[PDB]
Amino acid sequence: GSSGSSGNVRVITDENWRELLEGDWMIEFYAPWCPACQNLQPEWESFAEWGEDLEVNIAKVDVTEQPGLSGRFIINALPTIYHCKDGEFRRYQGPRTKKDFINFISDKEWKSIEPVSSWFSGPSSG
Repeated sequence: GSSGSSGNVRVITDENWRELLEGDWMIEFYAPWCPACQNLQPEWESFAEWGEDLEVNIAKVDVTEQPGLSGRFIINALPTIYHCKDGEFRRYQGPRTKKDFINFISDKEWKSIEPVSSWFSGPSSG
């Protein structure tokens, strides 16, 4: 299952999300109609390069084909990167540059970042 390696960047869907609740996962909400995104497009690709190398998965979400995910996180500003470590989500606070990224991972700088506690998807009480 998913043995082969297809594109360093994984494509998370309204169902794959679950996976994000396992191990480390780097997500980045981008948009095709958004200019800034076009600039990150490359910055992200270059990152995913050493991603798996530093023991960190990298995925990408589409705010045009995935209307659900967009809400599951309530993304208003873009682009926007989210660090998911064993369920613990942490908003990215950097220039979003290949270099920076590395540290954020290797230097686990994420530790010095306040996570988010607004995820209750799954066990619904109704």
